[PDB]
Amino acid sequence: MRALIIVDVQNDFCEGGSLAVTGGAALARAISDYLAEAADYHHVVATKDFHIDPGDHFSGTPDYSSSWPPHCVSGTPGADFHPSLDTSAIEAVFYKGAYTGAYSGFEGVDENGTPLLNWLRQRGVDEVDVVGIATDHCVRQTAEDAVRNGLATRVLVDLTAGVSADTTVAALEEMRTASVELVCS
Ligand SMILES: [Fe+2]
Repeated sequence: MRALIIVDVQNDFCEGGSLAVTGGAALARAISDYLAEAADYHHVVATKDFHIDPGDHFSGTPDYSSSWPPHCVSGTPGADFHPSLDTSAIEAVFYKGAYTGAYSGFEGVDENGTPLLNWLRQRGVDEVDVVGIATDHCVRQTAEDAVRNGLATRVLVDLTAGVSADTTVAALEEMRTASVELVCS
């Protein structure tokens, strides 16, 4: 009935990465050891940005709004899980963005055909907690898609890392107005 969804906790989104979010490395290890304390999840899954050829999504002259420097490229280290981050508990991985810019974990597919919402409902999951990077981008988008698709949804705000303070505030407010619950873990 309840699952935890770990969003985009990848090398390119941590310190050193092409799209470094300050606090990313620290956040990977805070999520491990949670997982070790509580817990209380019927299931645990992760999502990954994973680009083979997404076209205009990448640019040499990026605007950090619709075009980005190359990141999470298939066959490079940027695309892998940050090495903090116990992977033991993770039952399935959902990849999105192979040929396209992706905005939400709900665009991800696992290694057989399977889209995220399908995998969850087949297991009778009806409520989700969301954690990961970035609060103001893919976390926000994944949380509001969870609610659009009929799931009861929390974000564990202490277990997210956002890009900027001003945009993180705007994002937390839009999440409440969409009816996501914002709590500490
Ligand atoms: Fe991307």
